[PDB]
Amino acid sequence: AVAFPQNRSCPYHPPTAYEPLREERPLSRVTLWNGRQVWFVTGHQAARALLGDQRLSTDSTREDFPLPTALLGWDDPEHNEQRRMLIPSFTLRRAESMRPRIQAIVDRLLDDMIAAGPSAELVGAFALPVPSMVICELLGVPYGDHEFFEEQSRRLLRGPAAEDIEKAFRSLEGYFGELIETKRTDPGEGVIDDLVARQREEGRPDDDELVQFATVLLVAGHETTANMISLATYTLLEHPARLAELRADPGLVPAAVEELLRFLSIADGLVRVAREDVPVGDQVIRAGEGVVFPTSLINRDDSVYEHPDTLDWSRSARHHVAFGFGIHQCLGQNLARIELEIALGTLLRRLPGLRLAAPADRIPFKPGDTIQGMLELPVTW
Ligand code: HEM
Repeated sequence: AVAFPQNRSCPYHPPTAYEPLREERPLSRVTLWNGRQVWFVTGHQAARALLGDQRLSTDSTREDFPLPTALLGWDDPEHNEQRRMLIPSFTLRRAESMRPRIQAIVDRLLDDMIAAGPSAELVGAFALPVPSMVICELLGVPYGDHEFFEEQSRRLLRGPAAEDIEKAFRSLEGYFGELIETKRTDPGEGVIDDLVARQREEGRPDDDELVQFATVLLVAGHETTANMISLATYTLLEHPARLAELRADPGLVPAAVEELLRFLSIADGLVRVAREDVPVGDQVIRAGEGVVFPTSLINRDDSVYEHPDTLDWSRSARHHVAFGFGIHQCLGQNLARIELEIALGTLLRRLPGLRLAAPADRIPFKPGDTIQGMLELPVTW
């Protein structure tokens, strides 16, 4: 009987206690804090089929939803209508168009970090601000508000008190309300403009719903990307031969981003409840049963990935579930991939001497029940 969720022992490996469940495919079981048993999807093929099944729910308002302690929560057709409105802002072409803006953001934060001193706390100096500044550009927040937006987005993650997190949420919701007005009578480019055009053309996203979309995109897009920058950098520094390959051939960085997404799987333990019976081979997930998708184990299914517990830039990470799959699959994945390519590739290019400025086991990382990644990352160069 294995308790879920558990803390990682090593920032870049799945929790040690899950290792015996990896052989039990496609479905195993884990126990939540209150003794409730839930299904634990260990099979890659099964995880992909299940994450496409409308009989699983993300609606945390259901009495039967598993407590391990808007888009998400929404079942279709509401959910489908929300996604339809946002998908066009998140195409591959729209991500590729953002490259020069992302490069400028990354370059400015590295210039400032290098100027300030010979060492840095990389999470606060780089990993945290890159994605909130990209989301700033994505939403079309005007230049003069960039500092305000970065400051409030940081407060929403770093707090420290629950009061700071709440005041930041209210400040951003209030700001998004004002900006929708500003952009109606002074249209620019970005997701808010895209959704203002949709509202005039279709009446579809009302102002309250547009504000919720902006808040969701920031929350979905900020910490995940920041933790991938921080944990990827720590993982690379702890694998000198793998890091050396990327320094030698910058052309490897896009494939390395996929392999790091697979190997790190920071959005770990996706949760669903079955609304109706769902069969998986000769097993049946009954209506009301919890279903947990341990991203990190699914991405290490050795039926799909040879030597799955090793970092390998040459062994295909294609079809990984780091961005989820099916109904709720990450809307930002095209944008996230380019942010990571530019952030990690530019860091590696500019700072070839980059190294940890503390022993690896004194560097704090997130506990098991949240998005995985580094809290701090002291580096020198
Ligand atoms: C490396 C960075 C990221 C990772 C690892 C990641 C991972 C994920 C995962 C696993 C989900 C599905 C959750 C589930 O099925 O329960 C998801 C959903 C989502 N992501 Fe991402 N994400 C990243 C970056 C972004 C960015 C940059 C944005 C927006 C700018 C974004 C917006 C979203 C949205 C809006 C959803 C919900 C889609 C829906 O519910 O229909 N994410 N993300």
